[PDB]
Amino acid sequence: EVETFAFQAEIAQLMSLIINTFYSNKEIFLRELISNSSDALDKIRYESLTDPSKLDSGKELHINLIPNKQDRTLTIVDTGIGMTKADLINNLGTIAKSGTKAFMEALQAGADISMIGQFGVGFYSAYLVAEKVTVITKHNDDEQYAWESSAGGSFTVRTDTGEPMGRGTKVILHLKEDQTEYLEERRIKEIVKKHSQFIGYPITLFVE
Ligand SMILES: Cc1c2c(n3c1CCN(Cc1ccco1)c1cc(C(N)=O)c(Cl)cc1-3)CC(C)(C)CC2=O
Repeated sequence: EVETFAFQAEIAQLMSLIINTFYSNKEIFLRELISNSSDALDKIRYESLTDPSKLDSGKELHINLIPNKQDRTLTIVDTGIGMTKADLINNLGTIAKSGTKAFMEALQAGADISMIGQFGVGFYSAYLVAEKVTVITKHNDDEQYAWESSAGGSFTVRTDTGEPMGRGTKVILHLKEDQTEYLEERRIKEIVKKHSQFIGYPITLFVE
């Protein structure tokens, strides 16, 4: 069963702004994805200190960057804490609503799109380069879910039947036709070196 949900007006407004505003410094999407992955890894690492059984779903704490030219997709995989069904549908929406208002107020005041991360809505920068974003996630206390949106005011949530992840999050970016540069090995390496060189987890860039 595939469940369809409407984004709250502010999120839909944020998504429309990211997709249609003229902004050339699109590369910042990768640092935002890597930062969310890093925070998710920090959370599971901290929780494992008081409860070691939280690592039974996987001991390895890492980030994988997987480009695919045939499918025109860039996948960001982490072995972080993951997200529950409540996180995907309710919990993060509330946070993102206030985050959007403050960000859109800051943009009106002269701030730029690269500052999106400071408002906790950095995830939505994925729409600078992607026409569709798929989020496969597995949290210890819940099942494996697939969140998906091509914007247009709606998102879907379904129980994932694909390859079991153990624990973590997979962000599949179905890239826009003119954004294929983010599939090039030399381009990804350059972005990682410039914006994410001090991330405290191994970042493995897969080759084709
Ligand atoms: C905000 C936001 C949002 C999403 N993420 C965030 C930022 C915080 N966070 C997790 C969190 C904090 C508290 C509870 O859960 C995320 C972690 C990851 C990750 N790599 O583990 C990823 Cl891909 C996206 C998100 C994803 C969404 C599809 C649910 C939409 C959204 O609105």
